[PDB]
Amino acid sequence: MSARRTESDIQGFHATPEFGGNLQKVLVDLIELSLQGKQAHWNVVGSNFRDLHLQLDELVDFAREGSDTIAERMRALDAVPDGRSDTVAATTTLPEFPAFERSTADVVDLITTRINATVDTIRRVHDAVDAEDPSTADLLHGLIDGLEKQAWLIRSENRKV
Amino acid sequence: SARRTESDIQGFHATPEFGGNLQKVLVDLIELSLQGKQAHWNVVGSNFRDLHLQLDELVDFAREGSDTIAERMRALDAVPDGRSDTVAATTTLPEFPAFERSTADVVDLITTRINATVDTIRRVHDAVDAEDPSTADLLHGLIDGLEKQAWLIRSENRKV
Amino acid sequence: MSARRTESDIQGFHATPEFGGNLQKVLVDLIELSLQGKQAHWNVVGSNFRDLHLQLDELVDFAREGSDTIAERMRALDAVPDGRSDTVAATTTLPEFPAFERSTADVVDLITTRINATVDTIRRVHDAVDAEDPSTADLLHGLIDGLEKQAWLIRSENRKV
Amino acid sequence: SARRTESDIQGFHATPEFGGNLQKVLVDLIELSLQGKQAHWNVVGSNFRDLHLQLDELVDFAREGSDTIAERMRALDAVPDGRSDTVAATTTLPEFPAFERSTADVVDLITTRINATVDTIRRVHDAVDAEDPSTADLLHGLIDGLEKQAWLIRSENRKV
Amino acid sequence: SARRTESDIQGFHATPEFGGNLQKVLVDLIELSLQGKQAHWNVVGSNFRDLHLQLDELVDFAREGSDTIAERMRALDAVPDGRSDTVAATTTLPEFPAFERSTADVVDLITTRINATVDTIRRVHDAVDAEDPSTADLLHGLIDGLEKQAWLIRSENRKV
Amino acid sequence: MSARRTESDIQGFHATPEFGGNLQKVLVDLIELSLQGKQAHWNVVGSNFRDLHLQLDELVDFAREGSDTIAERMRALDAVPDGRSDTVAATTTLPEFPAFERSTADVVDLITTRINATVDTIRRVHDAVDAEDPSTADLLHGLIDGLEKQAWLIRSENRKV
Amino acid sequence: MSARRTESDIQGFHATPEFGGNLQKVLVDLIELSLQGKQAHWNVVGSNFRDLHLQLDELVDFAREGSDTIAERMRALDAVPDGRSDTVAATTTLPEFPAFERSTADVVDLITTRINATVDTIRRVHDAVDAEDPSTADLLHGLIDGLEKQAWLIRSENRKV
Amino acid sequence: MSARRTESDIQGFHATPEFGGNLQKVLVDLIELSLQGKQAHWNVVGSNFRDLHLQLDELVDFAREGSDTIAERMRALDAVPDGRSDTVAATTTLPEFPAFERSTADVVDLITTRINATVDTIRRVHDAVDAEDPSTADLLHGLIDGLEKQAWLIRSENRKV
Amino acid sequence: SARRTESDIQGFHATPEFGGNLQKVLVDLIELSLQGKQAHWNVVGSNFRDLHLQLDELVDFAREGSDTIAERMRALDAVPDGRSDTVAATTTLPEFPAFERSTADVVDLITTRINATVDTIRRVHDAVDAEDPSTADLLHGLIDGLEKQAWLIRSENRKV
Amino acid sequence: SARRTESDIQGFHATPEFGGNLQKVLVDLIELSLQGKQAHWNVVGSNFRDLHLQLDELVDFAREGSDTIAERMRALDAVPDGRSDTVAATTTLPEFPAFERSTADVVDLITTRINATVDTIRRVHDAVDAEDPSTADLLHGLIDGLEKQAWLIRSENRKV
Amino acid sequence: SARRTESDIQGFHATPEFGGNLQKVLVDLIELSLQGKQAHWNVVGSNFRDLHLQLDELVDFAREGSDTIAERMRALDAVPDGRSDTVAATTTLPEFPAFERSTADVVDLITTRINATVDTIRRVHDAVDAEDPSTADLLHGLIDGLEKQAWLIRSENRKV
Amino acid sequence: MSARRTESDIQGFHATPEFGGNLQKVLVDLIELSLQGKQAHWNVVGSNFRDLHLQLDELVDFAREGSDTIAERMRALDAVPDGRSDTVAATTTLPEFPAFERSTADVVDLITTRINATVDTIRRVHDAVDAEDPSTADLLHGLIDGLEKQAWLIRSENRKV
Ligand SMILES: [Cl-]
Ligand SMILES: [Cl-]
Ligand SMILES: [Cl-]
Ligand SMILES: [Cl-]
Ligand SMILES: [Fe+2]
Ligand SMILES: [Fe+2]
Ligand SMILES: [Fe+2]
Ligand SMILES: [Fe+2]
Ligand SMILES: [Fe+2]
Ligand SMILES: [Fe+2]
Ligand SMILES: [Fe+2]
Ligand SMILES: [Fe+2]
Ligand SMILES: [Fe+2]
Ligand SMILES: [Fe+2]
Ligand SMILES: [Fe+2]
Ligand SMILES: [Fe+3]
Ligand SMILES: [Fe+3]
Ligand SMILES: [Fe+3]
Ligand SMILES: [Fe+3]
Ligand SMILES: [Fe+3]
Ligand SMILES: [Fe+3]
Ligand SMILES: [Fe+3]
Ligand SMILES: [Fe+3]
Ligand SMILES: [Fe+3]
Ligand SMILES: [Fe+3]
Ligand SMILES: [Fe+3]
Ligand SMILES: [Fe+3]
Ligand SMILES: [Mg+2]
Ligand SMILES: [Mg+2]
Ligand SMILES: [Mg+2]
Ligand SMILES: [Mg+2]
Repeated sequence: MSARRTESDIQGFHATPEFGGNLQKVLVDLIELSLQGKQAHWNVVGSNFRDLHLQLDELVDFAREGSDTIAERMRALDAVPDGRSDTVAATTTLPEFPAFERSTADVVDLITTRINATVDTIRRVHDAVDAEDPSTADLLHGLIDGLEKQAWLIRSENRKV
Repeated sequence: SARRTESDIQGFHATPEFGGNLQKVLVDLIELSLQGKQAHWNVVGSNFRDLHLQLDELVDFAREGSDTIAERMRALDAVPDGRSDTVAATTTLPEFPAFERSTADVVDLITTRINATVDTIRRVHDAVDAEDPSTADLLHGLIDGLEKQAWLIRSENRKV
Repeated sequence: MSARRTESDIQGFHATPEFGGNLQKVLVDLIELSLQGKQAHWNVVGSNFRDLHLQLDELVDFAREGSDTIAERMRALDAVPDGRSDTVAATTTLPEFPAFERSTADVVDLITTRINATVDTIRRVHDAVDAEDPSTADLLHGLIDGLEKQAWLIRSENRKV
Repeated sequence: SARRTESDIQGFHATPEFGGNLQKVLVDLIELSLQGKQAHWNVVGSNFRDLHLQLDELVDFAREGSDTIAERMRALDAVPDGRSDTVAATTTLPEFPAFERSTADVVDLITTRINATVDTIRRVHDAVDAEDPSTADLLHGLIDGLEKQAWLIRSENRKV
Repeated sequence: SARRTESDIQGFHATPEFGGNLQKVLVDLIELSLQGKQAHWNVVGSNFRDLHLQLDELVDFAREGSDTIAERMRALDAVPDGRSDTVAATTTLPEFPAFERSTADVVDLITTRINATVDTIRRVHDAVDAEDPSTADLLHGLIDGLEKQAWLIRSENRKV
Repeated sequence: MSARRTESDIQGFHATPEFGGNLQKVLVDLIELSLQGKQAHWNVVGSNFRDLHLQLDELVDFAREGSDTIAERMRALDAVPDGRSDTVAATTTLPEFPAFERSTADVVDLITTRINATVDTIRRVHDAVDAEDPSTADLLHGLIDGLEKQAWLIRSENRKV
Repeated sequence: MSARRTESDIQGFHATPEFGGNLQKVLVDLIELSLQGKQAHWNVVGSNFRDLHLQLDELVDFAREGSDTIAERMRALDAVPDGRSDTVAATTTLPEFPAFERSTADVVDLITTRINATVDTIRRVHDAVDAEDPSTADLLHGLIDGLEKQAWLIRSENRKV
Repeated sequence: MSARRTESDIQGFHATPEFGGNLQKVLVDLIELSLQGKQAHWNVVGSNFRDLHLQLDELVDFAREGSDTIAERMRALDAVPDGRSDTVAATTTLPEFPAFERSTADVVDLITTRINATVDTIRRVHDAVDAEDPSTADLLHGLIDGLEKQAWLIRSENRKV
Repeated sequence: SARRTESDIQGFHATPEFGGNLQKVLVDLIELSLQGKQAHWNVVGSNFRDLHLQLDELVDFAREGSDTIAERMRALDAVPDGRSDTVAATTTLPEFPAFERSTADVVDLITTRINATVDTIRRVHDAVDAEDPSTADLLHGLIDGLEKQAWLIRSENRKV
Repeated sequence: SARRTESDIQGFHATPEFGGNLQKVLVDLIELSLQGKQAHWNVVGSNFRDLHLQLDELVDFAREGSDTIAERMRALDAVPDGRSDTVAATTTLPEFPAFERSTADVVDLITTRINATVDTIRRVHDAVDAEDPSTADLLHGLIDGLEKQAWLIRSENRKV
Repeated sequence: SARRTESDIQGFHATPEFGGNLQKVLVDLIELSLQGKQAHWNVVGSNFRDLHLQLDELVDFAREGSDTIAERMRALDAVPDGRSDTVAATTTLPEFPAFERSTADVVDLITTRINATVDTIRRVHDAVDAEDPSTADLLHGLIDGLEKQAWLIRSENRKV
Repeated sequence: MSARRTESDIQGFHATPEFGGNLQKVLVDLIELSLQGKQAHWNVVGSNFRDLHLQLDELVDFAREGSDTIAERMRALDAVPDGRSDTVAATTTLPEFPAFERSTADVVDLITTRINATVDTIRRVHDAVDAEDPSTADLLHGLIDGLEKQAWLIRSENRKV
């Protein structure tokens, strides 16, 4: 038992209220993006429908895994996520997705904007998150990388060169 | 030759009432999935792991359910609305509470909200079936799957 | 603004005693079919042994999945299944499978008859089940379809010209 | 004690009218698969690849469907006929044109062919359902899957 | 040159006593599977899900086991009897009770049923081993797997 | 320094009308074989039903993969396949499959004959195809090999002693 | 404090020459069975061809896995296997498989006899093997079990009523 | 060869003795945690046994992959791990796991404490590791994230709310 | 005994001309794969996703192709050279341009470069076949696969 | 009815001697796995990769082995102790050295330590078999697997 | 209308000379597999594991090959003979030596055995190709795969 | 819409020309390494050929995935990769791989050097990349970690202790 600690209770790392708040911000925008992505997935029509229909689902898959990652990271650090519809609608920074069928060209522009809004939130909280807990900042890097890839894969459709 | 002569054969299109009925089912499935994840993350206490896991299975089912309904709407020329504001403003499910909740409370809460979701589907069933029996089969799969989830979750709290 | 319900306790659909009894009838015949299917699977000998040996196992798989589906549907609807050996033996409508080895030709006829009997139970309770709960009748349709396919695949061995 | 004592119990036999109704579904599903492959090979132009791929998924679904219907016929002791001459002579689908066809034309052509196939299933539905509800459920699966394919394909040409 | 020259070489035949010993194992394995499913459906209460799941794993093991024993009988030209009437009439397992049962009760009941099944295998072991060591190895696999299941289930009720 | 070609447009290999017609002949017989294979698969009854039922589906799988290979090879070489039902019926060299149920023994003989006919078409066009395009003849070799294996696996049911 | 052994060289279990010879006897019969199994698999014709064709390949798979197990067990215990064609032919106890095509019925009887012979070798050496090394006898039990199952699945074709 | 280096030997990044020491600290606590996790996995009894039994194995899987990651990172950086039992026992910071059967409630508290001790070690060395080699700090972030998730999944069992 | 008596049986070795012919194929396959990735990354515009995806499939095929040829060279005692300087200095493919390129331009560019690669293989085919028919079969697989890729890519730009 | 009447049928429980014998096997398997990983990480020199890989396969086998034994102890009401202090203080294996070691030295070292582990199992075998033949079968699997590992590792150092 | 009207159309029959040519390939492929396993078991020394593993891949390939050839014979109504006595009596491969052999010796021995097997295939190639080009393609696959194995194995002994 | 942004176009993060240049440097060395790895894979001969042959392919797999990661990260950040053969040859920092067959000992030393050169490039640009975009630095950490592991796995072959 030469280097063994003799403490009965050893407590875990606990997130500050600011840290908890910062992850909550990322969480709602990821959930909103997932909901908007599905709306777009269902209602997109027109030229190159199928590619967009499929890509939007991949976006949703990524944003859903992201939300679970962030929420469970909060839980791990003794913070409490709120992913409820009312909270998401009232607190998301994403511009509202429009109703009804939308052209593929419209959907490309709309969804690129909403991905970029989500990335902006993560980028905005990054430094404060990193200063408190570098391990969580690494989860943010995964999200930034994955989402910016989605934006490129989606926006390239509308690029005229 | 029995070949038809038309160059533009149109498909079955749903009435506004039918589309509205599927929209009702859609928002409650989306709401259930969001509440399911909330519960999944925030449940604590005796038998946490089983409940944490079962709730993810519920969410998986409700998400594929929502996709099925929304895409059935699209197939029949209806237009789904699964946006957060719409879901919040039009869902019939009792609001799930914020914060950590005990496994026993989560069992009771989620069972109620699953039953609320099944109730929506059962309420619209006959009107859906009358117009399009094929869509009612999709509703049957939902009723079956969700009622199975209700049983698997609620049994935790049963007395004898 | 809000369409949210306000009850703290919302109850699930509860099957009538009659409905429960009807599903119980299906259950015992499916279990009996599974047990007879294995008996036949072990004890068949003669011309085209292997095919029947293999097909019988597929029948047993389907009947076992079937019994679990029915029993769990009962549980979902607050009914209580009884799949115990004594109950199955005492209440199954299937003719007893004979003892010892049986020829491929005999097993074909015997098992086809027992599938037909199992399906007849499902068809007999169908309308009463459908009237109370259309979602359960759909599970019955899957059973009817899957079992009648098994009957075709098995019986065709003995069909001539 | 509840055991039935007859040595041979007969199964459910389809009437010949039922058999003929499923035969109508079968030939159109087969025709659709053959037309689907024709389109899959010969489609050219803007968004070729998506169409090429989606057409194969349609064919996969129609082939599984024709197997399902033919085997259901056999299960009920009806006898299917999926031979080329019969399919050509009795299909209700408009003929697919020869040669390379643009993606836009293929979209419209195949949507029409799918809609014709669904129409056949919808036309026989009630007579099939009246004799055998379990078979009608298979028809529901086909209606659901084909109408989904129609939506996935036609959306390419939709202007909003 | 070392080749045997007889046209038919006979295989190893089990004595009827050996066959009867394996028959004893078979009925108890089948009874256990049927009781296992009964418990799996009807268990309710604290830690429902773990028990529900573990009971299915037990049933899987007992079903594979009964197949192994019945097929070993056939390999040695014995003839198994796994029919409902025979199983009910000849199983050594205490009857499983009807109705919903609490998780605590199910734990104790099933542990007893597993232990009865293992006892049968242990009881016939030496007579089986004396005639055919290869069959005794299958019995060892069953003893090992069932006693593992007994430990996994009973641990739920263990107070320390 | 550099071996780079400087043309901005380099054309692909274009099949002659004769070559296209030869592959078209293969195509229709493969599709016809697939259709007859399914007919036999559904409608075979009698001794050893299951084996033939199963083997026929493997034949259909191979013939379907075959037809796609040939049709796509045509497309690659700027030829245009015709796999429509009317064309297949009007131009196939296979004897018509008879209607209604057929015995296992009859199905064995019938299907073996139709595979033999399909292979004969491929063998008949082989040398002309090989002369123009050796790479396409290799695809023909795969078809010949795979189909003659199917013929062996099917026909051996009826071969005595 | 410490129960650690202090030898720098600890030797493994070394089989006696007799033990090695006993496993060699098993080995040659397993290889011979594999070779005869393939011969039968290629050359069987007649009623229920496909089932026997398929089952024979499963037998060959088991016998091949068996020969590798035995040969490697020999190697583990510092014995040296001989699986060369000349040795197998010169020392196998199996009756020779006859040449050319054989009927399904004949193949059933022939192969059953050869499995019985293979198992008899294993049963003959069993007690001597078990006495020296119980762990090796367990591998023998797996072989006996798996081969006698093959014999049942094959022979049952010819068993009447 | 315009930007090509012309050096025969190009050496890799080598860890300082301090860095090597820091990774060694993480290594022994990960190994100790794996050994304690297995002890808990085997000996846990009581209410919710199965969930805990299963979760503890997932913990062990993660801690074992972690130890291999750390040890091989050491090797990559020309450092030498010591994962031997004596070294692990003499140098681990984890409180000793108690002997005998332990209740699920006890195991939850015990294992949460030991996970937290392991995380503390990683958190303690993090800044020094990051200052020398950011790529290795990222491996530490994976470990922190994964272990703190395990702690949350385990400790939630004992939480009374 | 028909057993051969030699202790050192040597294998087939390729002529310098043969090795040089396979080297020609090798550099064009490597170049195609590098250009394929360049296009995959830098393509933009209408139907980006389909082209992005198809180009990766082309690259996959060309990379396995290059490995096949280089390893066939090794089997026959030839020595491949797939180094960047060698590929750049000896490839027959027109250089792929830098920077972003439209999907329409990428279709035309990549089709030309696939055709250039096929041309190399077709040019060396007869000399390869004359020496070693087994290697010509590998060439046939390449011609078939690449010409399929050309068709799948170029069809995007087709008019009617 | 042959049904047993007992409500509480107990399972087979091991003697203290038996539990102690399995404990002996357990600590040597755990020690072998720790030494296996040490060797896996620290081996260098000629044929490094093969040895690195084989040692992981050894570790995999020893870890599943330790779990099998410890869980067999639990099934029979024995209590394993796999803690680091216990393993270090009670293992019979010669200590594996620290630091980098050549492949040739690693081969010799690991072979010795595998043989030490097999020796433990062989030493306790008869006493285990006498009490519980089913557990001896688990020991046979261990002896077989580890002796296979010894052969695969040691053959590297063999002379002719 | 283009339908042939004969009731039985005969398939392609191999001449007996063709059959005998494939028989030559078959026995050498079988001999190679048996020698491959002999080597796989008995190889010892430096780089044991790589050789042990590579020899099994060779055996896998040769076994698939012998099946391919024997089944091609059957497809064309030739009748294979793969019996031990026939293989020993008619194989052209030099006998594999008894006992343990060093990795260096095994490398050289097996390379020779592979080269002998390839020589047989190359020797019959033109006669096989003249009668049936499709069979020659199978021979090409064998030549390609075996010569790859020869390169992978012999490279171990190559000094540069 | 309480926190919702009301902007039509929200732009993504764009890499500076320096950042783009820095990723381009990493890209060419990863591509060069993949090409050299394959050259080595094909042409390596001598003692322990197979292990090296196999390890070199794993290296190539990793370097190819790396190049795609870097290139697509550039695309995501509105930078434009150049992976063309001429560019790679003219701008790589890796010493040229020699022609012809090379001994396993030679290949080990050669490839270790070239991996180390590639790692050096990534390490050289790391701080500038991290300062501008921490999410991209994390991708570099993956590359450093993965490549240094390959170097250790390859170089250990030549280590004499
Ligand atoms: Cl679980
Ligand atoms: Cl089968
Ligand atoms: Cl796609
Ligand atoms: Cl390897
Ligand atoms: Fe960082
Ligand atoms: Fe209905
Ligand atoms: Fe229905
Ligand atoms: Fe349904
Ligand atoms: Fe060829
Ligand atoms: Fe080929
Ligand atoms: Fe044993
Ligand atoms: Fe065993
Ligand atoms: Fe990371
Ligand atoms: Fe050729
Ligand atoms: Fe024993
Ligand atoms: Fe989760
Ligand atoms: Fe969807
Ligand atoms: Fe269940
Ligand atoms: Fe079918
Ligand atoms: Fe079975
Ligand atoms: Fe296709
Ligand atoms: Fe082996
Ligand atoms: Fe490792
Ligand atoms: Fe390679
Ligand atoms: Fe375990
Ligand atoms: Fe075969
Ligand atoms: Fe990519
Ligand atoms: Mg597209
Ligand atoms: Mg639980
Ligand atoms: Mg059969
Ligand atoms: Mg090696």
